[PDB]
Amino acid sequence: NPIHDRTSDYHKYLKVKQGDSDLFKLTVSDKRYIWYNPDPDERDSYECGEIVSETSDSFTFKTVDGQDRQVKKDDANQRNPIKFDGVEDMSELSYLNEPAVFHNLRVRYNQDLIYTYSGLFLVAVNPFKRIPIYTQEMVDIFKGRRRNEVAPHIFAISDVAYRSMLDDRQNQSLLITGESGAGKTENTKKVIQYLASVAGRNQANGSGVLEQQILQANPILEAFGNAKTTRNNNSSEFGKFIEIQFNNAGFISGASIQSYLLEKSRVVFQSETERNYHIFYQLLAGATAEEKKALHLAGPESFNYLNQSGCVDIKGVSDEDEFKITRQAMDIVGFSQEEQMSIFKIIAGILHLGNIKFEKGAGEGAVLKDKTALNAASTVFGVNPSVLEKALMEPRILAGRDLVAQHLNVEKSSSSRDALVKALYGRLFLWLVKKINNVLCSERKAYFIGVLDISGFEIFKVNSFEQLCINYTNEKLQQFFNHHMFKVEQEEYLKEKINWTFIDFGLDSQATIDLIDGRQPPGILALLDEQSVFPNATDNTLITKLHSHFSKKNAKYEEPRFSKTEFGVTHYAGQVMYEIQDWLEKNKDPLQQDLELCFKDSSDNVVTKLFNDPNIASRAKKGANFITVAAQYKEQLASLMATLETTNPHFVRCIIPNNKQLPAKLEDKVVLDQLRCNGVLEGIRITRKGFPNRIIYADFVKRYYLLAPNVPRDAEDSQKATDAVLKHLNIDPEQYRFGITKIFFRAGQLARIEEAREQRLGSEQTKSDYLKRANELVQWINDKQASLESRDFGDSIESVQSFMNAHKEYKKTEKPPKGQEVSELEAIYNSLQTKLRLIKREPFVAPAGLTPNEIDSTWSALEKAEQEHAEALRIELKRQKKIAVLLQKYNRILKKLENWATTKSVYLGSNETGDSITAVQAKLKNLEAFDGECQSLEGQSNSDLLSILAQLTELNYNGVPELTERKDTFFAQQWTGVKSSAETYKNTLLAELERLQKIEDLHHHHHHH
Amino acid sequence: NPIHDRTSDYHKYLKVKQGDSDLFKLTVSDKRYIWYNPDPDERDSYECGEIVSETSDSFTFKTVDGQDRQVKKDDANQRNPIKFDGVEDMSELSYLNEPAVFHNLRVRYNQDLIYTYSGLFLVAVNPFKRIPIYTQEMVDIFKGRRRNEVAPHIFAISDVAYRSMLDDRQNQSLLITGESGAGKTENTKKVIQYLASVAGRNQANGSGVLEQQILQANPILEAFGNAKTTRNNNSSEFGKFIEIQFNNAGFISGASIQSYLLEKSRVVFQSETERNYHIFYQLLAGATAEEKKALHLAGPESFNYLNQSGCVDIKGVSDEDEFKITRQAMDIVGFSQEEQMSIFKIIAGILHLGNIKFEKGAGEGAVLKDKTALNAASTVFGVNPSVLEKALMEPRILAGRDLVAQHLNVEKSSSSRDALVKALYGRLFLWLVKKINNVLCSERKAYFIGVLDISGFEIFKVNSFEQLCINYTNEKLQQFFNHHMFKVEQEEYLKEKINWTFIDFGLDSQATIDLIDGRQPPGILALLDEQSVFPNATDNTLITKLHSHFSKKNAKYEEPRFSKTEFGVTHYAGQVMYEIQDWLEKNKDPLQQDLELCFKDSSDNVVTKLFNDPNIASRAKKGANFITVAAQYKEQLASLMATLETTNPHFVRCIIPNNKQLPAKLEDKVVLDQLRCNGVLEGIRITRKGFPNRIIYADFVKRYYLLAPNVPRDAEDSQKATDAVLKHLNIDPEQYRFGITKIFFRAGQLARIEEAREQRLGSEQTKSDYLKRANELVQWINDKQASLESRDFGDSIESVQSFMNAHKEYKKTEKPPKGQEVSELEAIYNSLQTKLRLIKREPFVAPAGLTPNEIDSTWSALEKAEQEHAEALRIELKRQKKIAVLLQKYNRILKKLENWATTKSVYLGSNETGDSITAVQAKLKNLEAFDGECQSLEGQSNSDLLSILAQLTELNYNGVPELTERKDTFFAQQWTGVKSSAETYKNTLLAELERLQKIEDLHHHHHHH
Ligand SMILES: Nc1ncnc2c1ncn2[C@@H]1O[C@H](COP(=O)(O)OP(=O)(O)O)[C@@H](O)[C@H]1O
Ligand SMILES: [Mg+2]
Ligand SMILES: [Mg+2]
Repeated sequence: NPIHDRTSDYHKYLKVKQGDSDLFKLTVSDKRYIWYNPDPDERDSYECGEIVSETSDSFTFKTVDGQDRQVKKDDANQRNPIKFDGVEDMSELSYLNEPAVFHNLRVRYNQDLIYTYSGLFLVAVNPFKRIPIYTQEMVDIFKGRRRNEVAPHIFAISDVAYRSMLDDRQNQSLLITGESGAGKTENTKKVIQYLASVAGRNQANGSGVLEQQILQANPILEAFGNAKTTRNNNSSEFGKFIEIQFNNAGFISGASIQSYLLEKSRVVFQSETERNYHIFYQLLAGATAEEKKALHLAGPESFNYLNQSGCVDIKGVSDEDEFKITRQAMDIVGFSQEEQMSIFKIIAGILHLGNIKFEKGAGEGAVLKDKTALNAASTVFGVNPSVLEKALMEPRILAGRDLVAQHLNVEKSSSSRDALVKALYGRLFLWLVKKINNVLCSERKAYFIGVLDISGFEIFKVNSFEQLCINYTNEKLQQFFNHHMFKVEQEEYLKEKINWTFIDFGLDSQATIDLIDGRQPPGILALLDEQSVFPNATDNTLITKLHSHFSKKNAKYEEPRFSKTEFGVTHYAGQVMYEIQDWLEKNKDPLQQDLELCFKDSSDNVVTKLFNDPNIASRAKKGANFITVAAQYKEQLASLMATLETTNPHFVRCIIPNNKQLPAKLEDKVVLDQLRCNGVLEGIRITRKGFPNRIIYADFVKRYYLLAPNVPRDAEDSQKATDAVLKHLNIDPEQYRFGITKIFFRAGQLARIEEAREQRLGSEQTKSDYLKRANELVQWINDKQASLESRDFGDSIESVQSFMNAHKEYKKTEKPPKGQEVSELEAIYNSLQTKLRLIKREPFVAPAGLTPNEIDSTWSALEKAEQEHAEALRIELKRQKKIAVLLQKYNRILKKLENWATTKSVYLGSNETGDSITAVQAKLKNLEAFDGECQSLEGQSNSDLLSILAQLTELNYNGVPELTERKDTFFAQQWTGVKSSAETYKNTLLAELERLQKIEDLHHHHHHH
Repeated sequence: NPIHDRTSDYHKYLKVKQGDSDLFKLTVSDKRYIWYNPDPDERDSYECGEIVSETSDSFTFKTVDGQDRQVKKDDANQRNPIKFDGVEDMSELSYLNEPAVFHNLRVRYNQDLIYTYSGLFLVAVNPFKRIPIYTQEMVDIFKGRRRNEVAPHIFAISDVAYRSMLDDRQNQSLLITGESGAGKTENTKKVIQYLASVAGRNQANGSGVLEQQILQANPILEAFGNAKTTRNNNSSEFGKFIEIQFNNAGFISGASIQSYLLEKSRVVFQSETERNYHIFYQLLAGATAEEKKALHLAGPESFNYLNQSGCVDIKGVSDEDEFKITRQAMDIVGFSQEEQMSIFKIIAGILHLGNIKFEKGAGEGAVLKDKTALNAASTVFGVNPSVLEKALMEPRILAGRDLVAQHLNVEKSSSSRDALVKALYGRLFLWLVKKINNVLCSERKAYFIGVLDISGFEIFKVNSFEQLCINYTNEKLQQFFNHHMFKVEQEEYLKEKINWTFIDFGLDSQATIDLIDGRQPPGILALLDEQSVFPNATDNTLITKLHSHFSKKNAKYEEPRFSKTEFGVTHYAGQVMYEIQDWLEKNKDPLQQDLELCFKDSSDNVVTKLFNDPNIASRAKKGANFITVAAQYKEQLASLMATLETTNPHFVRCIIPNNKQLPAKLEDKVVLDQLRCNGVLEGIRITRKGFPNRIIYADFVKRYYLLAPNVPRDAEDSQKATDAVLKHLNIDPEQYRFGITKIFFRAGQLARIEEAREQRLGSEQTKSDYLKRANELVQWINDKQASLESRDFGDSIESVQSFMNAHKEYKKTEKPPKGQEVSELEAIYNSLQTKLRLIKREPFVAPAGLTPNEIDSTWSALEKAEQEHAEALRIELKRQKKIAVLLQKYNRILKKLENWATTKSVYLGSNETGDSITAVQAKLKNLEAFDGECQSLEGQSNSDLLSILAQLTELNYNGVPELTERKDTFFAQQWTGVKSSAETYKNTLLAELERLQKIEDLHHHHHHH
């Protein structure tokens, strides 16, 4: 059950990658967008702009670029809310418009999700690269699962088809259409792969080989009906309706194949760059030396029918390999070696017949001055070259009741040949289908599931008769789908008992169908049949009859105002201009009776059977002039339609992402056009009209319960819980209906409800972010103010200035950003308060100080603290400076006395030279001039030192102590040391005067002696 | 014998479309053309023109309009004469020009002849289409044949080399070089195909196993070493040297292989349009569903290494078919099933590593959010995703002396991963190779022929290190060639005994070689090895070092003025600018050691060998250091040149016809360039120096005998005959040299001679056209004259007048033409004489009658007959109308008479009022007045007419008798009528009177009564 496991490959390749979260907080954006085209030029180009504002009935938006535009709500293409991105079914989109539909497709495509539903439709966009979603594991995941129980997938459509066959005992059909290269044939194989798998009986020697034969039939038909073209390297050049037959118990019992419009013209002509049918290249490449010589085979390089396109290989294909694969298929299906060799002989013959050169000769008739080709053809075909040569250039025409030989010229003889080839090829292809059916088809069958694999409407620059046939066929399928849609859609409205009925519908295709295949009056196909049987008549006598029958007489017809070879009918997908050129002959598909007679006698089993069995060599039977081509097709389609009408249909629409076969390249012009012609968009325009969104009450409540007062997500009465929400959101009661199991919504209503939920959660996310930002801001202010209220500033002149320098910094750098925030939060606050006003919710009541008013006051306070901090600094610089002048003075005074305490230390400590009372004592008159100055130099200095100290003290200068000490230490030291020194100078210089008074009088005692 | 049978395949596919008459019938034109540049713009584009008239200094030629340009005879490029077109060997051309060499190559390529010789070279142009020349029948044609015995072919070179081996007991080598997609690999396959046919042990017990393997090794290497590029869908991204080993007897006994410069960068990156190596695509496409969910495989575009170019497929190739072929081939060679899954797991891992997405981490380093890839990679590789995650993002460096892990920024995280991938790829390839060599190689080999499949000189927009390795290699090889060419050239002159000395021309091949691999002084590689091991050395540091070592010094080196990151070296093929970016990293080729450890401990058998076996994981350790990539290469090239110099070599040059991989489009610009670089044009420049053209004597005479008087096609003495032709044509004996077996000529000489053969044949033809036109002319002139001289111009005016108008027409229609012819045959005769003088032979002398001078006279005579003719006509019309007037006069006369007689015949037939003798005899007088005039008319008239008859007889009017009779009748018819008739009237009047006067007489008797 990998269905439930985000890691399984089923989730990896078939489910939209989610962020694995169910709760909330997943939506961080809730804006409303609108899809618009910048330049009204490119209608398919789209941009989405944010809805700026809206009026009573008209939005106004901001183009992704700049300028604003306005549109009336009526034409507005609103973008669906993000939850709708990637929905598995377009029907789940609330806003149902073209760019919306395309957007969802893009979203899924960029994730490699290629299958998506759209109502009854399974849309499948070609990925142009292999994606691993077709493994056996994937197959097993889809068994018995229901359409809405698993992701979109070709396998899901197949299983539902199968279960319905069983559970309803009714036939089913898978109608797969779309452009060339869109992926029809690949999905068609997948459908059959799935069926062979879940309903094929195992072994038992012969019961399980059947499943092998069915699957192997396609390889065969593909080789002969497929070719490389500018649009597809493996283009299908024929319609195909496979029918898988089942028995009562539900097991595969057989299958039959139906072929349509095989483009035979490709066998003789290829547009540059294309290739002929695959077998041609497969044979010339895979053949063996014997086979090559026996068939006179050469190389592509040497065959007209194979060497005019300048292309003989295909990207990634080995024609050698293919041949073997094709041979193997024929083996399993039961083709005998005889038959195969006969088949490859015809392919060989056709090649040679194209190498027959018809030159002009004497008589301006037609000659064949060479036989190589002719002989080679004849040899493999099994017919004498003489008759063939005759039947080619001189066919025997019947003039009355007697036949006489004619002589075609060159170009008329060439065509005759071209027609034998086209005839030979068409009949061989039919033989194969017939042969295959003989082995696989069971005459009696309980039920069957058919798969129609054919192109949708074709509209080239030149549309011929082949084009009218296919567009006619799609007119019928489209009508068949319109009838089924309105059927299945009405049964939905009854099941749920919703009283609603359509009144629009989409103008039927009946009128156009008739303009083409009408009886009375005669349609385009009737006339062409009439105009192609009346003797002398050409293309120009045909269109003329058409103009006169329809121009200005039928609304679906048109006679071009600038051409007389074309005419146009208005099909579902738009008007197509058909070129009348060659229609008469195309509807006649002519082959010389002589050529039939010739090959009618071929010695080959298969060849002779191609010209003898009327069920293959001729059309129906009128009783004179066999049914025409157009008449034959009309009959086949009539048959196909009658079969489909006895089945329960399933529609798969294939889309090509671009015209360059590129992966990862979804182009809007290309996609949108396809969606405007395949019915997908017409389908949405129709259902959009009623109640397109249907949700099962419980699922509704599980998601929107929180929009109503007290309902639980798992409310026990879902229907009543749903009414609660609808009422509370005051939704317009006309916008919905209470179905039996689901709640119905008109277009846009669901989106509006989903927007409400986004607005809600957005409302709370904003509320949340604001609180976080409001706090982070208040906090920042509280912290800065704290810092600014401090008064440290430290203590020097450079210290305070570094703080003044910081404050200038925080005002230029930090303040501004914090200021923006204040006014930005106020903006947010008011927006939220207003948003909450609508949204029908309680007003916002913020915490203590997170109101825009309180944040304003809180900010005014920080501004007031910023100033007081500023004033505090200037005043502290004043002080700090004063302190520096007083400190300088102090230091100076001491640096003074200190120096004097050394200068005068050289005075006291420095004596004289000479003993007596002249050079000794008669000098100490200076000492009295000394201690007279060093008694004032103290009384004046210490007086200043103190006066300075008191001041510093008055400036609460915490540094006074160490000052007063350095001072006190000085005086009680250096100063006294030298102050006392003056003793050993006044006492020692009066002591040596003892020996100048005592030893002085020994020479004074001579005046007595 | 296919060789001599103008209807066999050999002659249809390998021989120019010849003829069967060596006699005289193939050279109708004798005009000498020249090769010029229509627009001086393109140097390699040419146009041929006619030679006006040379001078004893230069030429003069007419373009393809009337732009007669003149060119220095010593500069001109003459076009060889038709006989040289298609020669199997370029050296047989006389005029050796570039446009001349190209023309020959083109004449042959246009007939699908892709092989041509040029000296020792075998030139092979890619045909881009299949040509039936490689079948076993073709193979058989070459056994024991000499290069000159059969047509040019890759098979001839192969056999010659194989004979030389067995004959000389000497090893051989075939060197195949050329641009990408030139066809090097295809021809290498042929050489081997062929060697297996002539030397493979037929097919004994298990003998036909070795060769079965030697062949199977290719699919293997090509699967891992080839890829689709803009130039080749199967480009070999590596060079190789195959060695086919044979025993004593010539039996193949083994094979060895060697790879060179495998471009590892491709595994992680590819340009728009290109693909990664083939296996990546083969695996994803050919893996069985189990293998797919064992290696975690997915589609091509799901892998980064595979979805960056936009291309995932190849024309005509099926990656699943190829994968099967690769596996199948691996079995034949020996890879056990185990090994094979090991190889695919590594290929798978590399792919997975590519998806590991690194992204900006929580900080600045890198982190890995999604672990899917990483885990997948680890799973197949067999390693702990735990350590793998660390080794990639947090590698342990050895900073200091410890192991301090790191954290690389997202950018450097991816590089390391890109480094691991490349290391992983290079080692696997190198491993596959050794494994193949284990099975095929044998140390006991009697001899060997080695085939070198490698690219030629590369010169791209941006050239890097790899380009240098390749251009250096081609420097050696081109020097190896020149040594072998000099050696062989003197051999031809010595034998044959011609005294001639050539130069050695190799004086700068060493100059370029040394500038690159030089040691002292150090060459670019020496400075890169050094710089590569200098701390902090950067790319811009190496470019600067390179500049101060060679810029403005070594004449082969060059410093661009604009680019700072580029530098240029002059190679053999031209200046090559090399970008320095990344060289230091390339030469070092690092790989985080932690990433070595993580894998060293791999659980996988193969992975282990790749990281543990030093023979694979390492370049080679000198112990003290490792060998740089440059050194490693240097030694491998050395080993190769070593082997190649122990062999007799054969050189093949592949050329690509254009840059669009299309057939039938040989383009001058493209081809010439290659011829100019691969050494072919050079060789021709040198070969042009001595004596290029050398013809066998008897062969020369057999063709140019007619040039020398009386020399027979045969001659017992071919030399004397040759001389008699050279002397007679007067030729400078410095322009040739008598060899012993053949005669040698200098460039341009054999052509001049052939131009003389042309001119004689032309003369002879002119001389024939002349007579055919002269004889016809005179025979015509002669007849008009005999015509004009006739004088029978009929009889009335009309007759003569018609001849006058006929003479008028003649002079305006039939004459002018014959006039020019007269004067044009003169010019032809004059010119013819001038020419006959230069060819050196007898002057022309026309038969009696024919010749300008005699023709003039014959025409003068006609011019006279014309004038005498007109005069005769003039004088005859005079006589004719002169006769007309007389004829009129004559008739008028007879008319009067007739109409008169008729009137006087009525009168003579009635007598109604003659009743009176008076009225009657009076009426008889009127009858006498009648006989009066009737007489004077019968006389005058007959006299007039008679005078007219005499006048006519003077004009020789032969119609006289016829006129007379007419006359003599009247006067015996009508005239004698009236005359007699007159009497009837008279004989009645006479009577009615006579028989009345009788009454009147007897009645007159009334006189009495
Ligand atoms: N589902 C797919 N997965 C991979 N390739 C696809 C798928 N569908 C289509 N393609 C590609 O488109 C090509 C055309 O598809 P096809 O079915 O042939 O187109 P149609 O049938 O409409 O003409 C394929 O052959 C293939 O290359
Ligand atoms: Mg199809
Ligand atoms: Mg190659």
